Amino acid sequence: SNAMFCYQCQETVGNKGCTQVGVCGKKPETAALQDALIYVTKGLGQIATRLRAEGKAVDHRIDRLVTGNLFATITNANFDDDILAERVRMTCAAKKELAASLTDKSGLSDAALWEASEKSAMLAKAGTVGVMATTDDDVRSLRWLITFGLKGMAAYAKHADVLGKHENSLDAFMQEALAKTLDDSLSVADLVALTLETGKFGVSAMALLDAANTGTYGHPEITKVNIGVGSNPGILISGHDLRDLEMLLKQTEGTGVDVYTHSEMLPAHYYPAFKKYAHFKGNYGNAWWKQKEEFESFNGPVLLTTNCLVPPKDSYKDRVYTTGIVGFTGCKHIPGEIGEHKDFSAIIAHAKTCPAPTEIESGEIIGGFAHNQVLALADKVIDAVKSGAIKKFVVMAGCDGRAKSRSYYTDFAEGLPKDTVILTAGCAKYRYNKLNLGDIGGIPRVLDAGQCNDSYSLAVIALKLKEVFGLEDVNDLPIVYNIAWYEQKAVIVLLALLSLGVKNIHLGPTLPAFLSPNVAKVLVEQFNIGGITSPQDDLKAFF
Ligand code: SF4
Repeated sequence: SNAMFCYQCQETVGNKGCTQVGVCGKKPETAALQDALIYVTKGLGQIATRLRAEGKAVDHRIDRLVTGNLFATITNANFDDDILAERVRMTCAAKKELAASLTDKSGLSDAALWEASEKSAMLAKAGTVGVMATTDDDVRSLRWLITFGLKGMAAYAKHADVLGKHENSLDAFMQEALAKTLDDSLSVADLVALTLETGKFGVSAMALLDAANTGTYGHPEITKVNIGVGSNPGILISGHDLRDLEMLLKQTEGTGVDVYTHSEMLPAHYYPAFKKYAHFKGNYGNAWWKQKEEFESFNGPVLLTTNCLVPPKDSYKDRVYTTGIVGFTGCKHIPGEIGEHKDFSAIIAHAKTCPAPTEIESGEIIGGFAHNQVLALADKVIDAVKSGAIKKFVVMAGCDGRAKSRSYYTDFAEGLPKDTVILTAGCAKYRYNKLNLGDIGGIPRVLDAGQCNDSYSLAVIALKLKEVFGLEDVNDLPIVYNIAWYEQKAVIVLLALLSLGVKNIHLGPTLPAFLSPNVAKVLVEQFNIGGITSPQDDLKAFF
């Protein structure tokens, strides 16, 4: 008997499932608490959906509980059992109160009705409500594909909410879709439909977050980002939340403490508002998975605004600070998941007692090619395609990870002919954004649109090109998709692209373990999804 079962990320054991301990470090009781939390969140979703159908209000506090719950269970987000158990209690309390408001309680699921306050009872329940609770391979596969897409959607929705933007249709959809994943009456056809609908609301969530980010901090613009370091004490901010950065920059003004970004905070440099803080230094290091080395050499405190946090080495654990829904037992936490004032005074004081960062590399990288910036360059991009200067774009967006096989993405990028342009977003970029790939007529051969959510900009750009060229099908553009995935945000990006009609996506370095043979067949037959082989073979075959 397995102590746990989790298969939601690319690194799952054997591309089958983590059954003893997660490759990410997630322990079985942590995994169990997350399974219980997801179950009661789906129950809450049913109750909220039923209230809306009865014409009754559902407060936005409930929406926030749902998004925080989903995000807390995303890969590398929260390993803190005390926090996870308390989210289970809060969810049980909330859904019991909401159910009291229903006129008709008929048909409420066990997830809607079940509750526990004792951790032991949560762990026992978890054992019978995990992935394996669904017997049927295709229904199971689609339920979990949808659930994972919803987690990614919720993450993006939550960042938009932190910045003051929320849409009732989006929160209502997430809650309804969660509930549908426990409805045994839905057919495989119903669940394939729901998968595509999930992709559509993925686009909606990304659009909302794009509007929130750009509306608050300006549209990204071309930017040179220093990757070397200064000589002052610093704080390294990681994850994705731009509001946390704004507060940190404001509070470090005049202190003598510099602020550096890491992994998915790199794109903050591209926003005009952040360029007005003189102590906002560069981007330090590479993608999340190198952090045991890079957080050590940074020397100063590190703030995780979201995933990915890897279980920290004892050498720097005392200077790791979590915030939002991030957690790790024994790491200091700065409270807040709604963009409210956060007091960074302790992290600033801590930074002053640490050495300045140890430099890993020097120079700069260029980015800021999000939708406004690229549409401003559209005529020139179009002219370069028409003249043959740009023969192909390769979308290499997505999420990086530890696997040795990901050398493929570096080698593929290096081996591309010099008449191609790489479009990127998300930490997948680190496999090739430190190479020297040049330019085509002044256009850099790597165009970084931003965070994984800024894959939205890549879709907007592709749709603009489709319009200008007068094409009937987006797939007739000279674009190859060679996307790397790791966790559930990458999953929603993939579903979003499928909902937009993008075919021929090459996904890697492996295909998700949660795709059953029949579900994978639908994706191949209707969307021509494929995987990777060697970089040299694919450099021939993909073109
Ligand atoms: S999040 Fe990934 S590595 Fe961690 S337990 Fe789940 S499948 Fe395994």
